[PDB]
Amino acid sequence: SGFRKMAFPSGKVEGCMVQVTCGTTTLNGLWLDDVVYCPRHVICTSEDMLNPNYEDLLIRKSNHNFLVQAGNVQLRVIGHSMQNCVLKLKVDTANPKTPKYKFVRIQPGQTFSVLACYNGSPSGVYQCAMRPNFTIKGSFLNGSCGSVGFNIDYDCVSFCYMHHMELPTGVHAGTDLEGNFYGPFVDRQTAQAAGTDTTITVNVLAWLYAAVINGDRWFLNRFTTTLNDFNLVAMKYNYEPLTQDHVDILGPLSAQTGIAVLDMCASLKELLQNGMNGRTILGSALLEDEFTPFDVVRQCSGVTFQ
Amino acid sequence: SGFRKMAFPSGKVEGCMVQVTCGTTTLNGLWLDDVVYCPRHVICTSEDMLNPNYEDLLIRKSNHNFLVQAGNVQLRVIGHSMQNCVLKLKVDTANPKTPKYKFVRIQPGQTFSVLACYNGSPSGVYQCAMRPNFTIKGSFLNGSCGSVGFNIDYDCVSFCYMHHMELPTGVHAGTDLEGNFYGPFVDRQTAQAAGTDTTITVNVLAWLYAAVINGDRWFLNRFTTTLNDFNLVAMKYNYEPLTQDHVDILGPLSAQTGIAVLDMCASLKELLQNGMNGRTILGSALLEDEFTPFDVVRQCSGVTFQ
Ligand SMILES: *[C@@](O)(c1nc2c(F)cccc2s1)[C@H](C[C@@H]1CCNC1=O)NC(=O)[C@@H]1[C@@H]2[C@H](CN1C(=O)[C@@H](NC(=O)C(F)(F)F)C(C)(C)C)C2(C)C
Ligand SMILES: *[C@@](O)(c1nc2c(F)cccc2s1)[C@H](C[C@@H]1CCNC1=O)NC(=O)[C@@H]1[C@@H]2[C@H](CN1C(=O)[C@@H](NC(=O)C(F)(F)F)C(C)(C)C)C2(C)C
Repeated sequence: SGFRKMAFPSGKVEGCMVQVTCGTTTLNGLWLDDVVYCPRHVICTSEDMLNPNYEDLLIRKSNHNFLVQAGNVQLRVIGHSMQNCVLKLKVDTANPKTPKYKFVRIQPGQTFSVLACYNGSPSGVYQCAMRPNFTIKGSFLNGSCGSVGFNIDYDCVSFCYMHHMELPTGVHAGTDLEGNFYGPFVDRQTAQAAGTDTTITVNVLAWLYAAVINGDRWFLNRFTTTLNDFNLVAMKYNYEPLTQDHVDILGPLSAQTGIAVLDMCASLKELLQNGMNGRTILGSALLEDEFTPFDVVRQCSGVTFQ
Repeated sequence: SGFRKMAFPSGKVEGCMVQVTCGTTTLNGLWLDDVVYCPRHVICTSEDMLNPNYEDLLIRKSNHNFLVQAGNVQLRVIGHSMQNCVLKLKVDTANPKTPKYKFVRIQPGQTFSVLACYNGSPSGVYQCAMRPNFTIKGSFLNGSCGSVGFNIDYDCVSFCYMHHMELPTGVHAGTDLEGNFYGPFVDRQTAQAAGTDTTITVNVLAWLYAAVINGDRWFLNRFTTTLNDFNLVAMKYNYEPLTQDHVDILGPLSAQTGIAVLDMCASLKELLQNGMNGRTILGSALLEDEFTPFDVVRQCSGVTFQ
């Protein structure tokens, strides 16, 4: 028992991190097989960042201008191209620690671990959600760019995020590994703000199931509700609509605890209308929405990797 | 900017995890050089656990009775001894992935990462505090025993915790790596409960500094206080006394933000007496006490390892 914000083991991803330098800009890169992936703004100076023309800056560079280091070792670059907001540097050495991997684009509400890095070295790991407004609530400093987010399935690392920038209110924005941004952000120092965020309703419900599994059951009431009535209430508290797919995805947890999803929905509705009245759930005073149904199952059933 | 519960990168520790089986009991072990460390209760049956005589169970075993596996590979045991509540199995193969390491015993209030494992494989990693009452607030299931907690300093892994048991209220208890328990717990299924816990005052103060660093400054008042007056108030809200050593340890953060420790103490005193009045600090509705001063600095200044 116990329930924590748990990150995936970071080892397989630690073995892929390198430092990429172009002039006086240094940031992190991800070395898979014989390719290094990093943010394209590695090619920018201080003066380039209001409105850079990346294609123009890139044509002016050749292979040798890119200093890639893996620990003590410099990797010789032998090719370079740009894909969306990412740069791919072909190198002459395949990374022997490359794990089985894929590139995926996640959906809003999905969680992943971030391996925060500086100078190609790891600072730490933490779990995050892709927010409905396409930001993440990260912890990133200058030099964190090229840090990645990922999920693990048995032996396979799915890379879903590469870090690029910080937006107003200290939230974060970045790309998939093909260099396409999550949300309408661009990689230039210009005025940009995330839209209003919302609560990821299905995740709140998954965490309420986790609470029942851990014996924290005071908020369960004796009612049910329809999906329609529930969704009218949720909408007023800035909660995402719950879809039938969300209901289906909650099925394992429902089946395990014996509590129908629509009954849990009646219990959440009461929480939203009445507040928690100074009580906690799993040690928390606020409803948490950064655990997915799958995150709850893996934690509570002891799913392992590697 | 941003502030998260960040765990150390787990790779160096992932490379040391193995599975130890003795009869039908399987749990996790830590393979450093040519020695495997695991909880001694690996030698127990179901019927042994109310009141086991470990020394008696152990004399009945020989080397070959211990099945140690590292992935696909079985490690041949060539010696065994017991140290306090830990078993040391000498094996014929040195772990080539052994990092530089030490065994340390931490003090109450200190944080560390836990690499939760089942069958010698990692489930996830999370940050924890050794509580004043010598429990940790973990997330552990059956089979998690032998999971370890650690800190990293540059390249050196300091192992401070090995997991043994779960106590009432779903908190956790375990040993240092010489097999001595934190707190007055014993490794037998008998009635045991942790004493009343308290809040780790110095950590709450470190997290308040983190909030100011991140621009969350609404709770700062215009007063100071003496250490004595502060400690009388803290005592009533079940906060640990703040010592002069705690004040000294907070010095970097104080110096960075420009806020004297005793002024931050005046601000915390107001929080304890008046509550937070429905506001959050760094997204939290409760005061957090599982970040140390060092955890705050490393996160906010981007300290890396490996
Ligand atoms: C990233 O680590 C790095 N970016 C550069 C760089 F452009 C040149 C040299 C070295 C580095 S490292 C960095 C991560 C940020 C810094 C603070 N927290 C982070 O997450 N990214 C940026 O600095 C980034 C790059 C230029 C401006 N950037 C921003 O993050 C800015 N944000 C925006 O302008 C906004 F998002 F639009 F709001 C900033 C600096 C926070 C104001 C570019 C987007 C290319
Ligand atoms: C641990 O993973 C394992 N212990 C055994 C074992 F003894 C025999 C075979 C296999 C395993 S695996 C396990 C971790 C626990 C289980 C639930 N959450 C955890 O953190 N430890 C125990 O089961 C442990 C061992 C016997 C009884 N144990 C307890 O944790 C019990 N607690 C207590 O009796 C109390 F702490 F005193 F309260 C239990 C099972 C939670 C009631 C012993 C202490 C040797």
